[PDB]
Amino acid sequence: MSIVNILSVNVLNNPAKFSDPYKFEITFECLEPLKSDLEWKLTYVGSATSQSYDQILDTLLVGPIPIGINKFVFEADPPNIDLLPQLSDVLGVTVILLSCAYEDNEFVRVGYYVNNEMEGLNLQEMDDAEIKKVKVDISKVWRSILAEKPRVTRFNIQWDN
Repeated sequence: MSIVNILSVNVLNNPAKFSDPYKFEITFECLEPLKSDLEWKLTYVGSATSQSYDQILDTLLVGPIPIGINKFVFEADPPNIDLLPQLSDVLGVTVILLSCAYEDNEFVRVGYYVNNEMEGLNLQEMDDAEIKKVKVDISKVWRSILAEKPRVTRFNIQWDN
């Protein structure tokens, strides 16, 4: 029986510049006292279905956890563009995963699609080879998290049983 339940997630700065930190306002309930802290993570997934072009963006240990309703803002570092094969990879649809673990075991994951567009570029009118050659100016790239369409996955964990 799940001790911690996420009730809502609101992105506070959306759309935003690619390089802006992510601000996730998270409300959850803790039904029973827990021995340990909550481990929050935000992961950048550079392309759904293919390779692991991924980046853990930030983490936050939150605790001790007050019983009842909890609300906080997880402000996560933006992606590191040096961890990407090349700049143009930031463009188009990518994924972000907000997750929480307890004693090292993930118990909830909230995934979002993210549209990424550069000022002045219409991506749909350009062929793939042009996208791999176009000069990307990261300061002109906006992300738009598709925040009304979360994918919520829950994993049974042991908590303090």
